[PDB]
Amino acid sequence: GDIVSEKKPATEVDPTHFEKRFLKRIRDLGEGHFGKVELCRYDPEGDNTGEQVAVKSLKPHIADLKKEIEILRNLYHENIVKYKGICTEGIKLIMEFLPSGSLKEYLPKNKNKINLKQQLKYAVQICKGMDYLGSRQYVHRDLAARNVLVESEHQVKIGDFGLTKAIETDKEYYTVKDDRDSPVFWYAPECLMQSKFYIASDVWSFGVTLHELLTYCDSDSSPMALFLKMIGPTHGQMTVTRLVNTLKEGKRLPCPPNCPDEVYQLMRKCWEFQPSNRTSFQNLIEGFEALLK
Ligand SMILES: C[C@@H](O)c1nc2cnc3[nH]ccc3c2n1[C@H]1CC[C@H](CC#N)CC1
Repeated sequence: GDIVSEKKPATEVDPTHFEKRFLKRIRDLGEGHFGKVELCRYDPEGDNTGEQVAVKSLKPHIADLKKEIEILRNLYHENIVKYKGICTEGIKLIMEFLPSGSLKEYLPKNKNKINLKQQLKYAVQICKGMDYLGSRQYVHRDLAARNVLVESEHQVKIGDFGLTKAIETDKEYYTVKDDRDSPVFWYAPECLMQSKFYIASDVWSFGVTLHELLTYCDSDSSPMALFLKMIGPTHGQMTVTRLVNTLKEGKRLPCPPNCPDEVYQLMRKCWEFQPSNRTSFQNLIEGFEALLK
């Protein structure tokens, strides 16, 4: 008799689903090698009132971004950037937008407001985020100031997980294959030499990130700048080897100006050449807390 259609089942609204047609690009926020993040307004009413979100997509790998999304989705911590959702057909990760941006952007513009005490609190907060990540059996592999987002003058959050990887149960490390675009000047020796990644490797990276925090992410003070000073800036493809050598010799980044030795000693506990000799995120927390009392 009559044209048979399907009975429409009552459609809910998934608050973690962002319709592409309503996601309006405002501007670029930053990139990785294969990923990029844009500021957008999710503006379903079309009057520029919608919330601002950070949208992560692939540069023209889908499986790695899906993995990153599964990681972020199930991380619940105040020092971890918030998952808001996804936008699907292909996929985009939707996160909270932090207007102060990363430490690289915020620190140089707010030096006057940010004293050693606030920096130690950030450092504490970065350790708590990382420790949490470590308890989820993840290694981050990209801990640097550019990935530490400023929520407020009193709060930072780890704001990217493009390189994050689970470590198998009953295993101490993750062996990486693709290492082309490694942040070598943030990387522990075991990473630079054997492509192995421990939680301890992230402790090393934190030391370098802490050093960035302490130099207010000044570009002329970056671990890359300073390292290319110690080893030479014109070794091309021998750079990494020259790096591993220097580190073998016991050379590390120098103490930041106006950084008390006691803070610098916690930093150097991070840069123990052997992973088993490095401090842990919880000991760093205890250390920093000690300095704040
Ligand atoms: C300015 C830039 O550092 C920045 N501002 C942000 C505000 N909210 C955000 N939410 C998620 C990222 C993010 C933000 N990012 C960058 C953080 C690192 C990221 C690295 C990659 N890909 C690129 C965006």
